[PDB]
Amino acid sequence: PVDVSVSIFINKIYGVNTLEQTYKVDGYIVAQWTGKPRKTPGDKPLIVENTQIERWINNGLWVPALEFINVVGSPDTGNKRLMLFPDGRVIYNARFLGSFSNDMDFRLFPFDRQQFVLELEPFSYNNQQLRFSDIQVYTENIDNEEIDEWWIRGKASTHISDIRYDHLSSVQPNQNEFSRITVRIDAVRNPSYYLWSFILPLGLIIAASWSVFWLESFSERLQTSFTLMLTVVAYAFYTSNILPRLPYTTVIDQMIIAGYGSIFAAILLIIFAHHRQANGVEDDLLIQRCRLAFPLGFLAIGCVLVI
Amino acid sequence: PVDVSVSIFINKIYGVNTLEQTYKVDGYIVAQWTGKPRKTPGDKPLIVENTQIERWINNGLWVPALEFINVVGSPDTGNKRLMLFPDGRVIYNARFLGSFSNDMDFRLFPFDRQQFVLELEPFSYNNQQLRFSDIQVYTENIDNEEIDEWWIRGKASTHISDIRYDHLSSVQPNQNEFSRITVRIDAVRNPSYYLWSFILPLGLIIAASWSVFWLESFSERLQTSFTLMLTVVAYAFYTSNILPRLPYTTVIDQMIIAGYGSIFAAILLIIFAHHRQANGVEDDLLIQRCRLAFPLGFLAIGCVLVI
Amino acid sequence: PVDVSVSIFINKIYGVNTLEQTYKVDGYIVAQWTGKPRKTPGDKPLIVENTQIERWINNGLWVPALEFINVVGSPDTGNKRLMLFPDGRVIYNARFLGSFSNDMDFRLFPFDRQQFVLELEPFSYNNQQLRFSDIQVYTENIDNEEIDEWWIRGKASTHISDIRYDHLSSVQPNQNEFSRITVRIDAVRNPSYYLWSFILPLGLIIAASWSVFWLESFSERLQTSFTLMLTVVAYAFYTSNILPRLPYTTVIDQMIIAGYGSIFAAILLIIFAHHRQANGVEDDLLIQRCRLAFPLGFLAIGCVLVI
Amino acid sequence: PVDVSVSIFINKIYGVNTLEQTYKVDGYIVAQWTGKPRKTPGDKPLIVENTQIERWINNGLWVPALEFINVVGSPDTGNKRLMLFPDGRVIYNARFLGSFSNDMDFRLFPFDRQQFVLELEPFSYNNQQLRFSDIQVYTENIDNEEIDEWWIRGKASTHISDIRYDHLSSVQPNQNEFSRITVRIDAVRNPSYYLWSFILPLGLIIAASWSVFWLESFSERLQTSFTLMLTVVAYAFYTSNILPRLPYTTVIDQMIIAGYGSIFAAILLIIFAHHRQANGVEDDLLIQRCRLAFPLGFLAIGCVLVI
Amino acid sequence: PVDVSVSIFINKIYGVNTLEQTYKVDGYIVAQWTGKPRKTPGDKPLIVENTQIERWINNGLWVPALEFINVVGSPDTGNKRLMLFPDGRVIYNARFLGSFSNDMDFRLFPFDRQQFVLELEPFSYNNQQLRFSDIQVYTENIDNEEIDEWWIRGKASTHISDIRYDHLSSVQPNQNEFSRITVRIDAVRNPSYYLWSFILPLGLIIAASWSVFWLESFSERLQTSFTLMLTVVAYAFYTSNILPRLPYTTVIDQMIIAGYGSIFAAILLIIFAHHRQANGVEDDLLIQRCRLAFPLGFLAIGCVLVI
Ligand code: NA
Ligand code: NA
Ligand code: NA
Ligand code: NA
Repeated sequence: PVDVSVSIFINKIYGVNTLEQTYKVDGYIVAQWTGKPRKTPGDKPLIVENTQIERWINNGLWVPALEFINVVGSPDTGNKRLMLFPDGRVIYNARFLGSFSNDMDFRLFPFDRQQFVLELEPFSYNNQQLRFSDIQVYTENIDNEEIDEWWIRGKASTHISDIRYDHLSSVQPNQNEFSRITVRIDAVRNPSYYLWSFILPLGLIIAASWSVFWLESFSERLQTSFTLMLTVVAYAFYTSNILPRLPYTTVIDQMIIAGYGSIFAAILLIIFAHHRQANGVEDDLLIQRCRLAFPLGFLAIGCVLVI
Repeated sequence: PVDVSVSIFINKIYGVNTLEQTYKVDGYIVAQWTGKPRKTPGDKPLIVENTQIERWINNGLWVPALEFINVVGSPDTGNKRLMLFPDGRVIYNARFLGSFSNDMDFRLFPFDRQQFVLELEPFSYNNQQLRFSDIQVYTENIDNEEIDEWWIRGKASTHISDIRYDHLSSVQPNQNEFSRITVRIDAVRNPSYYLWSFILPLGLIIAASWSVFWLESFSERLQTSFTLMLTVVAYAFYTSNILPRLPYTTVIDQMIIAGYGSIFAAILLIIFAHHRQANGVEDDLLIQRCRLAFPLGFLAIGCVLVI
Repeated sequence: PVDVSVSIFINKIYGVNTLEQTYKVDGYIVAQWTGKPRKTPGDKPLIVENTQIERWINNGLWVPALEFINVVGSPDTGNKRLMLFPDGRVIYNARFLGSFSNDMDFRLFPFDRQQFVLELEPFSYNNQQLRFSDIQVYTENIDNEEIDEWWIRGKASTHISDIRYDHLSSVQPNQNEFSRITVRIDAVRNPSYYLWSFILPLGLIIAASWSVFWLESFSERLQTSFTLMLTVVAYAFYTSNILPRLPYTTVIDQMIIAGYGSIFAAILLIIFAHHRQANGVEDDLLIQRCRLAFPLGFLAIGCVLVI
Repeated sequence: PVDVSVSIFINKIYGVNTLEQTYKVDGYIVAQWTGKPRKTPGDKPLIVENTQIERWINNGLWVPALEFINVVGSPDTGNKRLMLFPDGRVIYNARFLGSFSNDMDFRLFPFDRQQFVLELEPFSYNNQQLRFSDIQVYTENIDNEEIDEWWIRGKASTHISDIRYDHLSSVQPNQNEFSRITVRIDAVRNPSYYLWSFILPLGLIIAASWSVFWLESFSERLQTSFTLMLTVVAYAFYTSNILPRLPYTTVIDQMIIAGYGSIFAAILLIIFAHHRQANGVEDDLLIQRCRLAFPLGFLAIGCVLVI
Repeated sequence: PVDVSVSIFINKIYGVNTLEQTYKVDGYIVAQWTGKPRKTPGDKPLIVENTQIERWINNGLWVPALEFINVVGSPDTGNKRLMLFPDGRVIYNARFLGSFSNDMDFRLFPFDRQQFVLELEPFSYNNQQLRFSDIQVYTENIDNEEIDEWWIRGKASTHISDIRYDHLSSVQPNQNEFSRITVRIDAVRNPSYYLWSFILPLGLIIAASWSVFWLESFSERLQTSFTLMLTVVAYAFYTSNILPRLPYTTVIDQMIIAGYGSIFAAILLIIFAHHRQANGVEDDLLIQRCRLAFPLGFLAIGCVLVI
């Protein structure tokens, strides 16, 4: 086989699309293998820039096509390099930018722990014709974390495995196993803005909706509950415009549903309080002392739903 | 004719545009036919990478252009492969990404059952010069369904048919029939988020609008109805920003129209109740006992409109 | 001159941009002319696929450049074909997708009748060197109309005319007239969603704003009118997010302006009713019986503005 | 030097981006110069289509690169033409589409008067090697103005000037002056939709906020003022979604600020009216007769801010 | 080594993406080095336009690839120039447009001071084979500042440094140091629109929420506080649509949180005032005189949070 050493430099990770489960990765890829010796002009190694590699390819130089498995479409290739040492080894350097797909479980959204995966594999050559010797990912771009949306934690996990394709045994007797490189970069979301601007106003609004049982008349309680329901709808429409459009509920979504249920239960209990009188001579006083049990029940509901 | 075996690998299906009735499909396409034998260098088969296939094409190698019938514009072709076995058979491998168009009936939106169709056909060669032998679509990318917007159900349906073009008989005597491959991938929408965040708050809001007949004064009922109508407008504007912009009504749209009609009928009945008095000495009491018939009538309306 | 027969196939029409007055058309274009006879390899006609037409062009084969006059920018050309019959005639087949511009009067928006125009003309050759013999547009893609945003009505109108350019007489003595093909495809908008979700809630909201004169106190009428004005602003912001951003008013826009004027006139008449008393001893009763003339006046205003 | 006559045809002007201060222009550019005579095949002039001009360029034909100075990025070049007359003169025709940048003062937004500028200049050749003889811009596409967002007024102003670059004197002794063509196309915005849907509802809402001093109780005036402030916030959010995102205030922005100040001053004066009583025995009657001076003061403020 | 003088012209800076921490820069880049003398045709220097530089590159002319380090993806290269003087020196001129990445601290958003950085470096050649002699950035495009979103202050700071790569010592003994050019362009945001349309209505709304303690009844104070909370939610949703989507709080965000806390504290103090009575015979008068201490406490909170 042919041994290839891979070095991957990460410049930035951005553009996390939540519905598409994709994200953009910009950086360099370095590939280095060894072939038959050639006589470069002079003792110095010969460097081939962009748009001159194809001349060497047409002349007969061997170079493999290293695609990304999880990239969506084609990467945006910048400058590309091919440096030909006279002892025999060839170094390929290129710059890429593309949308890379992964699973990215977005449940528990403000406190996510999702890793970014770059999968690399030769497009054509199997384990018997092309092996990956080692990969050292240099994700050295680590900076201050308070201005970063994604907190890159730890170091990039690198692994080399063999991938066997079951359909390729129809045309190939024993050589259908491909060498693959997988890169794991674990990241944590910056939770400060969401916690300070979405979770806390939800708590204040839900306590405001708790505050309806301190009124003295049934009519005032009813119109107060309707205005509170309008407030919750307005805040739901406010948070829908900012939060990602993932196809399932997050903590903020369940908190909004909980506030909806709190207002509906408040309406039901105040109506049942008003009409518990036998002939209209009783007062709605015994059951309306749930002002110190409605928030405790809501806190129990929250403690159940968080855990 | 020339026999071509097609293998299609599906990597991901995403980007379902509802107004345009299109969707994105990313994956590989494998084509395999047989020609005259050639002497490859050595006993091993010769592999042609990207941007070297055109040299073989200009030299005289025959390769057909397999377009997608329902793709919109041009697919985003990634790496492409041409592997030339010495016994005679040629394997073409390429990666595509493009927007594929279909019918995609979006009535009954949260509980959709819509299939994704990939239609393939040679661009130039008819049934007498190019036949498709068989297709085996490997849509093996099946994962956990609770984090997927689209639930890919079952297995991909594959069929090979002959398509006859009526206009081509003006220039061709008897050979105007083209071979086509059609692929069906049935999917079901993930209904949990819509059911938990849109259907249930609609029910709570509609029950809140039912709650106006439990008030005691005509004026309070009127201002309560106006605040409720504002709530329904706010929630309609909330759901318009999230739901797709399809050109017809879904279940949520008819539920919003039903809430509009409920509030308008409530206004009409409370006004007619207030002025049913002959000289202002009667009380609005007989007709205002529709507090237990307005929701039953609405439930009958819902049972009629759902079925 | 040289005679060219054109066949245009329409696959889909979509992406109607209202502010830009453009729309996307995807389909095929077929051109067929006749030249000097050539000896194709064998008795069968020779077919030239994509990226091999340029070799024949450089070798000396004549082929004209048929641009679209009203396309914006460049069309997205898919696969292209050139089939060379041995008797002499050449058939050019290509697939296009681009944004085509037209007038598209969007007044009376829900009940529009706007035609989609494709204009075709040789880029270089005039009437004396290139004539269009006939065009038969095959817009055969006609389906069920209840799931289509645009109802394609009738058949495509085809016409061939000569276009004379006045500036080209400065360099050319008598040959400055170009042959042009114009295609008309008339379409009608699907009006069901707009009529059921925008026109009807406007009528319900305007009748609700009519309902303020049935109150009994001046203060209640004032706060009711202010809440109704907030409702109209909310619904205006709701319909602005969905309706197209054309630079002039549609029926919904004039209906919103009419509701604005209704609420303002209601405020003015209730204030003038309250202060028509000489010393505060009169009652606001004679002029407040406009509860059955304010909607009739609004209906007259609507009947005037619709016609 | 070499004389070049330029003819520019404007097809459409659209896509005015206000924050970026750019706009899209689609049309043709014609360039015509004269060189040494050549023997075309036959007496007829030889026409070079697209993708064959580069063959003539490589063979030795001289053609200059005419860039647009104010275009952003690269124009989207459609079909290009090169027609070679046998007497010696060469005509270059090409189609362009790109984003052109200008100043475009967007103060006084509904009644704007902004011109669209296309600047043209050779990329390489100075005044001593390439001169522009004359330009005649054919902006003949003039149509009915009631369906056009931008009213193209008058005729295109054309001027040819010499541009001297001060840095190029470091490498060039006396030849650093470049010939430039500047085109002015003055346009007026269509003000009907903004005036009918934004200015008039602002006036109605501001008169509604004027209407609070006709109430009889301090509490009713306070809650009415708070509901009016909510109405103004809602309308501000309504107009923010539609109006352009220019970095400074327009007439609508100052009108919204004026309404904000009107409601705040109303709150301050009603509170100061309620507590001007010495011991609560006086009535808030002398200062509350500003119902006919608050709108006059606002009209004076408007007359000052408009002029 | 080889000395290269760089001249960079800035045409416009726009498109500041806050979440991506990128921005667009359009302009020219001039590179000038010296090589072996060549015999140009005639005494005049020979100019190579676009799409003819590759012919000289294939023939053997040396030209380096100067990439931008911080550009995202590939720049949109317009026309490119190569002018070959006969004494030996070569001038390379090209036009670029791309998204350049930087840190761009967006804390204290309306009064930002952020610099735009362009980093330039040869793609292949180190300090021993390619040195940058000097750079003179001509950012001469300075205009009136009242219509500019970004106020370009001062002059562009230029610096040339050597960058040493630690990984390249594995293949290179002593030559792993690269020459880099860094350009600083400091800019100040235009703060007038934000200060006049966001900060001032926040102050008016917060003073309106201060105004609740001047009411006379506990119920009126409660419903007034709920309407005020709805107003704050509406204004929060209004400012979320316009302000950038940076992942942390700005001054407007903390002001909105402060208004939320003010309304919640007002609700808590009025409820505690109502129920401080021993048997309902006391009046809520001693603690309700915080009408002149609630705004002073808020002003102290603002003075603490601003500093
Ligand atoms: Na609202
Ligand atoms: Na919105
Ligand atoms: Na929006
Ligand atoms: Na209210």
